[PDB]
Amino acid sequence: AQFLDQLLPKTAGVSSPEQVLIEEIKKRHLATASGDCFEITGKAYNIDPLILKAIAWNINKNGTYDIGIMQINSSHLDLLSKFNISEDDLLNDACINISVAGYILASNIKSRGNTWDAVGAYNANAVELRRQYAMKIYKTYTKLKNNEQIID
Repeated sequence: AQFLDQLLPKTAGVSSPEQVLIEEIKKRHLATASGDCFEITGKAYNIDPLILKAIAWNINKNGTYDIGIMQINSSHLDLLSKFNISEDDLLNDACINISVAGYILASNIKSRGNTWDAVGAYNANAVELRRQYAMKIYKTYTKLKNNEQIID
């Protein structure tokens, strides 16, 4: 179909993003207390870890801003406070940041389908900016996948 309607590679999502986030944050608080995050998150939310990496390796127009390694949009902070995830946690713990990004993408997949449109929505006028963003991620993704196939 159109790009935004084609399927994300090796990515199914989960039926309940919220339930997974709760479990993931628990596991990461314990691991910090017990004294690769892209892989852990990709497996927990059934997202290809290279899509997460592609997002990592790439103030907004509407006045929101981006936070930490996965550039979590500030519009999520209010929802995240209900999970006891603060802005400071997103800034000082890359693994929590990535688990949250997984949650957001997974929500997008539940909402839009497991298509490039779900990745476009991660950033977000709207339709075209989603497309440009998804295309950026798609390009980095293919490079990361290509490289990975060679060295495996």
